[PDB]
Amino acid sequence: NSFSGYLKLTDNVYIKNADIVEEAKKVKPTVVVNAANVYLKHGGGVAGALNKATNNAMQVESDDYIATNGPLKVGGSCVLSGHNLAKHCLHVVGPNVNKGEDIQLLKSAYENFNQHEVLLAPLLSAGIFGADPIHSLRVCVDTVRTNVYLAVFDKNLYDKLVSSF
Ligand SMILES: Nc1ncnc2c1ncn2[C@@H]1O[C@H](COP(=O)(O)OP(=O)(O)OC[C@H]2O[C@@H](O)[C@H](O)[C@@H]2O)[C@@H](O)[C@H]1O
Repeated sequence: NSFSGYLKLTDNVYIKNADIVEEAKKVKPTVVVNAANVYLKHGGGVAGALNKATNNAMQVESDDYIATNGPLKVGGSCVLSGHNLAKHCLHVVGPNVNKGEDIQLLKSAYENFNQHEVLLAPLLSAGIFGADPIHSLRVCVDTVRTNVYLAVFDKNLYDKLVSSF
């Protein structure tokens, strides 16, 4: 967990303008967080970038998990292998606001972070799921008490997050 280049937002929340995949390769963290859907079908955001960097090992593992356990609940999580990127991957499902799911479930989603002392993580629901990224950062800051290192790839979004925080 050797995190460098992060801006301190609060006592336990840090942020960097970086690709979460490149951070995982540099830091080799204990836990990397995936912004997942309930079926762990890894799509066009963080999930697909993580999966591609595991040369699809993550998706094969995820498919087997889902065949046994069924879908996650919105706001829920599961711990699977981090493969070559981390010791563990915490797959967390934020609400899909674009499909009408309750934004209030973003609190429950971030509560999953508290089971791990330190995490490399993205802003949940703030991309393909359509939540306000500024709001997602606020919920993270208010909800997570363990040490979270947030990686935000889009510099325009990063600058707006830091400015309004
Ligand atoms: N490689 C990346 N590194 C860092 N941040 C990233 C990266 N790619 C996207 N982001 C940012 O991470 C945040 C989360 O975006 P998404 O990954 O799209 O996550 P979410 O909004 O929760 O959507 C989940 C959905 O997207 C699919 O990838 C996934 O399978 C699920 O269906 C957003 O702020 C987005 O700009």
